[PDB]
Amino acid sequence: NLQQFKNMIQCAGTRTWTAYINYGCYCGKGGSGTPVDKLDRCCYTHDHCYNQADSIPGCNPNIKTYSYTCTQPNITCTRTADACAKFLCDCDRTAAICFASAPYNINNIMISASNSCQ
Amino acid sequence: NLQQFKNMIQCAGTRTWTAYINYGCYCGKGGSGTPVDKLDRCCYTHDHCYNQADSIPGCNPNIKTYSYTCTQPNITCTRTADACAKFLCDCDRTAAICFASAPYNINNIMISASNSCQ
Amino acid sequence: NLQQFKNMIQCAGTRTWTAYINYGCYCGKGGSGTPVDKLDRCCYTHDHCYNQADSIPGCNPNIKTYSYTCTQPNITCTRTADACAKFLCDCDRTAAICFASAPYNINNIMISASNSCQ
Repeated sequence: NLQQFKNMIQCAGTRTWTAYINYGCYCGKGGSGTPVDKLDRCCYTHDHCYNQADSIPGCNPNIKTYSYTCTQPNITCTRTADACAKFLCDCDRTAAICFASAPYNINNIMISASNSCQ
Repeated sequence: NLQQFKNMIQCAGTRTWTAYINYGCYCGKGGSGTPVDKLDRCCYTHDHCYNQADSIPGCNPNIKTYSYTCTQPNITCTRTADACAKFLCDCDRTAAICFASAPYNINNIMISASNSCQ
Repeated sequence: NLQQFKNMIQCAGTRTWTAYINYGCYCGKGGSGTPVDKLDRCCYTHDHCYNQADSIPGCNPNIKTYSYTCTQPNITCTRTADACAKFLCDCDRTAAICFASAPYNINNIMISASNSCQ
């Protein structure tokens, strides 16, 4: 669930989800070219993870509500039996954590239409 | 199995399992508050891993014996078919390795009853 | 399969597959003793991964063709339904990445018959 992903982002990081709305070539809806940096790389992975989520029966990355807990700054995906829930929570936990450890290059905000994402 | 987690600890790390019995808010039985450091986080994760293991048919974190090998300092989980054995060996390997890479803040030994695990 | 692992290496790293053909105690066929360094550990792990892959029905590490994409330097395993394909692509992607982040100690090329791999 996207609303759970948004909360996981501020759980694990200092920056919120809005910070990543327009970053690099892959953070946001869509992606072209090669990821410009580690952060963009994070979004690249998460992006493929969601894509893959569809391959799971009754699994929609945006709809699916899973189980998780946040112990600022720790995220725990508690689902075991529900494979779709488990898979999806992992994608998001991965991204949130990746987003936090990665540096934020403001130099790479709004480069989408540049020769950077060709 | 717990005796296996113990050996994994000294396999991958320098410090033995006794070193962690009294660390931070989550190393050892129970756990409350925010983990104080990376090591305590390691214990926090491992702790939730065991809890998640119960959700596996015929799976008890303490008595379940799996297959693993130690080529000090390397740990290899051999189980593939046995989902419980596999899951558990992984929990432990994750922790044993995490413990090894994590710094040991002696300042964080015996703080469980302090305002830090509040 | 092996041709896909070879290409994954060039994808994720600077050095190609031939670079590791003769490295440490585990890179290349066989392997005995303690991995001498980070990179060697990589091969050690990957090697155990291929071994474990045989425990999957209709799964041969060298023959199995999986689905993956490379966006230098990024690798994505796209398999979800095909457990064997998925497992194997992971082994390789893991190795390719481990190989790229690990330092290359030319001092550890051709030491297989020395006292170091005992």
